[PDB]
Amino acid sequence: QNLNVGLIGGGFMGKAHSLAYAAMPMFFWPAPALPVRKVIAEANPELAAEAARRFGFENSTSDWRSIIDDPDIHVVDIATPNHLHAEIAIAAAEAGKHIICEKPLARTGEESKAMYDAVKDKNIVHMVAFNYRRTPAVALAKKYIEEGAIGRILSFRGTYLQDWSADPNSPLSWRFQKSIAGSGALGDIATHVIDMARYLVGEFSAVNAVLSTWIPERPLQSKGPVDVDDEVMTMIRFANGAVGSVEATRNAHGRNNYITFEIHGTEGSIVFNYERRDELQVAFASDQADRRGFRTVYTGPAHPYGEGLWPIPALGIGYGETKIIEAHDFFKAIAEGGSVSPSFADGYQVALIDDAIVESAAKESWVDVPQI
Amino acid sequence: QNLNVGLIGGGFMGKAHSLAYAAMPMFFWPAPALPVRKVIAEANPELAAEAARRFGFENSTSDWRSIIDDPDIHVVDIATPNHLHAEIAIAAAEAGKHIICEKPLARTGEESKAMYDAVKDKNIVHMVAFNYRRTPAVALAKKYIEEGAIGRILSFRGTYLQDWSADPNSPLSWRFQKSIAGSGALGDIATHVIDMARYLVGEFSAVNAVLSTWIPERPLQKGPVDVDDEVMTMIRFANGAVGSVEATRNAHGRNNYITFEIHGTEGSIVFNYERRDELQVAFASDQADRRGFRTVYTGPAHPYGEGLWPIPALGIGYGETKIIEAHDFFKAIAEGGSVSPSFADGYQVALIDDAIVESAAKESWVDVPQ
Amino acid sequence: QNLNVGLIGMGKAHSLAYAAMPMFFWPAPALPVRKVIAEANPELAAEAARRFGFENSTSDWRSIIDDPDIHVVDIATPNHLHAEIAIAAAEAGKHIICEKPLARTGEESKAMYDAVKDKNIVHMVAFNYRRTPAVALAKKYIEEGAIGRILSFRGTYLQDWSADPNSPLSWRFQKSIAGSGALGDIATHVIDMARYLVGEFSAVNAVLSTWIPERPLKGPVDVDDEVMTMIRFANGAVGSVEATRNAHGRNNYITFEIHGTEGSIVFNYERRDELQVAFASDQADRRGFRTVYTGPAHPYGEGLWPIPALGIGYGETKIIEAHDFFKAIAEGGSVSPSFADGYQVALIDDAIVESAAKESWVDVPQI
Amino acid sequence: QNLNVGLIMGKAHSLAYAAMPMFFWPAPALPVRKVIAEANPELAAEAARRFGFENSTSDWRSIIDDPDIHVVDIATPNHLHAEIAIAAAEAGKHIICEKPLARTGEESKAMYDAVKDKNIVHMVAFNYRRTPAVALAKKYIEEGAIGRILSFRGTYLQDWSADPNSPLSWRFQKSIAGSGALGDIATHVIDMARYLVGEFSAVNAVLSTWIPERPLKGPVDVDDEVMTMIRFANGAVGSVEATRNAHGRNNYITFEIHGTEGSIVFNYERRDELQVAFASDQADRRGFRTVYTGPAHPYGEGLWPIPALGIGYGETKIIEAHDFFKAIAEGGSVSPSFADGYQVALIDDAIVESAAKESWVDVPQI
Ligand SMILES: O[C@@H]1[C@@H](O)[C@@H]2OC[C@@H](O2)[C@H]1O
Ligand SMILES: O[C@@H]1[C@@H](O)[C@@H]2OC[C@@H](O2)[C@H]1O
Repeated sequence: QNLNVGLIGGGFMGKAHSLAYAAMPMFFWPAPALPVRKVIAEANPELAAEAARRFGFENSTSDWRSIIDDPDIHVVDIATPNHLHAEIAIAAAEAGKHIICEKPLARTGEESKAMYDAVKDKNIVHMVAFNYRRTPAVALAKKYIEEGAIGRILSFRGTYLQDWSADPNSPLSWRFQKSIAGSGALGDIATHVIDMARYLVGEFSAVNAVLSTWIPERPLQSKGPVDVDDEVMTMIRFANGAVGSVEATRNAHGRNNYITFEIHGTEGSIVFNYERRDELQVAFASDQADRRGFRTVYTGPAHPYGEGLWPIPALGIGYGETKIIEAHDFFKAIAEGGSVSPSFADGYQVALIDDAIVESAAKESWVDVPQI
Repeated sequence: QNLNVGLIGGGFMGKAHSLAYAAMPMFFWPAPALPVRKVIAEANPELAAEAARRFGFENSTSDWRSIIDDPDIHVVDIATPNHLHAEIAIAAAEAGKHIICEKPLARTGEESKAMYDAVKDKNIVHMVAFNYRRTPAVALAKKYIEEGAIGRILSFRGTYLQDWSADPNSPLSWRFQKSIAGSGALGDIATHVIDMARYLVGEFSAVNAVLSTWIPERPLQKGPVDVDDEVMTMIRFANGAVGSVEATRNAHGRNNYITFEIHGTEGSIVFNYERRDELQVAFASDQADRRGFRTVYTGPAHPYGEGLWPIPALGIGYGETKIIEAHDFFKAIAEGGSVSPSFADGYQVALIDDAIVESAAKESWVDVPQ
Repeated sequence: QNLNVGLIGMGKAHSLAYAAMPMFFWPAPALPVRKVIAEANPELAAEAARRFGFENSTSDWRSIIDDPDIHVVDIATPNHLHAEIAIAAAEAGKHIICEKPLARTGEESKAMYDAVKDKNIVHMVAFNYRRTPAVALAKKYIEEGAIGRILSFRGTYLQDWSADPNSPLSWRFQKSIAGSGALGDIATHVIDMARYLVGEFSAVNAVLSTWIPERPLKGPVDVDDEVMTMIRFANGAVGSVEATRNAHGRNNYITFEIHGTEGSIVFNYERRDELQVAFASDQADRRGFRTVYTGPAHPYGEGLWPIPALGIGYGETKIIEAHDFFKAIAEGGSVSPSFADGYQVALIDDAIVESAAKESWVDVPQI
Repeated sequence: QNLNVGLIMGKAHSLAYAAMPMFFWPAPALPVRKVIAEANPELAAEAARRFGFENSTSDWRSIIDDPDIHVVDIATPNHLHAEIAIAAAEAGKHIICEKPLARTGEESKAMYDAVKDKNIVHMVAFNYRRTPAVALAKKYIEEGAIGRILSFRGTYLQDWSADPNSPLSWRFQKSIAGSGALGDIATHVIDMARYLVGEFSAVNAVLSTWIPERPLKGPVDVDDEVMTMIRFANGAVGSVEATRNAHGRNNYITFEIHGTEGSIVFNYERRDELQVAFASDQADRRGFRTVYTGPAHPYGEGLWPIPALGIGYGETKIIEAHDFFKAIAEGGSVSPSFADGYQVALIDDAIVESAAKESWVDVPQI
């Protein structure tokens, strides 16, 4: 089963998605379906054609509407900035195409809602690309939790710390522009952590939060106001009684892609650091008193997704393997006419949480999360 | 000069203090003053004798009033549970004695006030035992900060995570009893973190917190647990910086996990007490291609180095923190100067705690009673 | 622009490079074509072709040399067949990459060197790990004198995948086919790192070992499980290297620790995104190993991920290979870890074998 | 009872005596800082008040000749190691003795001979091997928990003498010290190997020196860095390496031990941690466990009530002391004994020769 993909957007993500479509069958064999890089769309025809040569798409187009309207495209992948996710995804749904959309699902909850509405009664597979939950080490922690190996979860600390724009001479790209992005650190990076909280712990009841802009204007390369958050911190109460906290910032010198978490359970703990993604740290309370401690577990054949990755632990998981796994699960769901997680349902829930964080920060009070 | 010490209590903080006295001048020489282990109080006379023999005091007693009524006693050291801090220090105050008291200062901010009031206007050195601040790494952090080497502080994340009581069959000690501890994690370990925040970032403007009790009853020596196992709080600092503090007793694999991460405009600092000897600092001024966290091991080139070990990583333990603390306490007495942190700092911490509890109850931002 | 490839054969790793090389490094030196692939029979070879996405397949590997429309040959066979395929491919004027170790022995390897040394072809051995961005950064550091002149060296490669005696007796455990054990399999990658970072070897003295005598199919192992050699370098530096298969808790632990006159470097491939660099010129109160995450600012970083610690995996390593290999071809220059390097290493292996025989130091036929 | 000590780096030992009973209690024997010696009567008096001795002296002889004292403790450079040890032994004095035991094994012989026939409680200060983490390794091993030992790596990397303008102290002078790194530091690793595996049967090494002249500028005549391989008497193979010219390493005493059914790793820059990987872990959760030392672990009965409250150099020597004073008050032996001390010295000479010619060299195994 060969599926033609139409990739919309050929920036950093275009390359990550193309990589996965190229590589995924080499990894997961026999593959549930073969990706075909059939057509890539970009802002103008020279870029489109150049992106296609670079990523190995057969065709190219200056209009994505060309892809939605082409009946032999089975999969629309949306790798555009956050302002185009909804319009393209709703056209794709109406055209009955299977859809993977990059995060955040959209700019607001209300806009994420329409995308969900347009998809939820169709007979298509819809996905949002929170690829980090498919880091093997994160699946491994999920396995540990679900098999009861750390007891009931008490507590969750999560972070996403970067510094790529800590320098205020960094320009005012779309990530800093509210009307395109919807939010700053919150939508761009905190959403990956929120998804991990949801996957590993469970649903959010309420949030109580603080948003900070540290660099309120930047040069307009290619002096503009930064009307989004640079940093977010929020306390969380979970439906299942767990408590927790998330912190994300663009302004943490010495932190590059420091997605982490620490889960405290009644019978153990789990710690994850994406800058060292090959590793999961786990402490079992049932260890013998003189050999109790976090053990560092390197992922490989023995761990979730091991079958289709590298032959020994620590041969090296990179960004690209997270996207290969994602694609595997997506195309598997299509091949077997099932659903995948996280879906637009998961996407819309994250957008509601985000809105509840913004709300909470304006009112400076606990705000209950709407549960879809 | 030979200052005589009246130690009240010889428990888990029995050998800690007594080591400090015994060893301080060995380390920092010439010494400001020689601590003399004069007398130690415990609850019963046999217990006290046992203690004095062990901790190498000259004398002992069962009544702590004895100590405060002796005019030979230059220094009182309070290492009792939290229910007796106040009454002893207020008495010791009147007796004109120098005081060092364990944390938390008292069970509440009302009880802490008294103690503060009782030393305010008296001409005596008063110290509260937030010893972890005097880990060299944390002094080295203070150094970089106030040097301006990491710029203006944006953010503070601090933790004190433990697991000694994570097992529910762990018995109901005083630390789990509200009326004698005052509070749980908040008092017993959060207070260490709060102080480091006050020390490295500055004063608390306001807090918004959650307290949690996971194991609500424990076997007796079963009885209820009417205190804090875990505390989560966000913070507004008086200086614009934001941050958060998190402490627990129910974190499997966390033993003495006092950490912080500070984010400045020009750099970052990371500390982990489970590896005391190290401080992580990351400078923006580094060349693009050799920029990241540098792991500095502490020794002669760092604060308090001159009177610790001759090379970095020969190793800093719990005892050294107490040695450095003693030195600074006695150097203050010797100079008729003063010391940080004092009962003013302890009182402040007790207000932050009260505001935290008040916050958790109201599920609201509370302004810290400055 | 379009070089046709003929892979013959962990053949996914190579196929990923060819698929993915132009996505990363763009403009591409030359667009690779997965044209043909050979395996031990035509069904497996047709399986391989569907999985790894080659246009065409064969069970007879001579076919691919015999084809003139090929350009590149990629030898991912076990260790007994490198030279046969290498020599044959050389005579056909074929651009070549071959896996490590170059062959079972130095002599076997000598052939391969001569076959190519004369010809008009880019030739390469598959020391991919040296193209880990962190290791390439550690070069940038050493070559600008930033660590001064190199004194000492401690490379390792500790694995544990056959530390169970019940792990079966595959080909990597037969001198017949593997040549050596840990020495040729993995120690070979560290020896190349030594050469690329400090310099040429001068003499070595070694204790080969075997902890697993028999493994199931129950037959004998007739190769080294573990090797430590001591080293004197041409430049005057000192060093030691220790590669094993029997270190429980070690998976793909490729360590090095260089000591220079103005600094140090440590590397751990298990955390390959990091290099640790300690500079003596650091203010004395803020001096120590600093942890550098590789990214755009560092070597090969312009055509990898847009931010550090987004993650480098085994694959990007091989991607950078395919980039430099094809870069050599499309220009006409030459790629470093060549058969020369393969041959030199094979000799170091021979020396090391000798050393553990003669319980003494053994100079190294520098070439 | 009160075992009066005579203390001929000096603040570490004094700390031990002062502190050791409040740690381990009921204590085995309450030490007395009774006499301290040193270069001259000024330094001695100064040192005596600092480290809280009852008396001082400028002649070490006087301490031997004083039959009120119970214990000698040598803390001088290597040149003065021998002529004190014998005298103290003849005098029938209990002994501790800063490593290395002597500038040469030649000399060390006498020191063992002098002791062993009389039933002295006698020791050499290999303090690191009583870091609780290393004790926990011994316990793991002894228990079989990592099965049989196969291989061994050990290190001592330092950088204090890594700037050439660093002064020509007594550790770069052959006649005084005897060995540089080999005997100043590499000796500690040797002791660990000997303790966690077994005896050395043969050795090969390379000595190296990177800074020949220093300010005092005189000439440096000793080994800056030493690299050696090992064959253990039980089959195991090994490596030992130490240097003074390793920028970024401060006090980096380390080992990695591969067992049949596990591995153990130690980094003294983080003494509180032992890293153990048990092969018997389930396959989806297998790897190095970082264990923080506390009550559950060895020596934990008399240290801090919580793991990671923190172990420093001092605690190391408080254990060294309580073992010794435990060995006097019950009368048995103590490892590492002068025996252990001499073996190390022999091992050290083998290494000297090993490097000398460039071939392997058996270890005269006592
Ligand atoms: O999702 C992406 C992350 O992997 C990383 O963080 C910033 C940018 O790159 C973000 O859009
Ligand atoms: O034995 C001592 C070591 O613990 C340490 O390293 C140098 C010096 O201090 C040495 O004499």
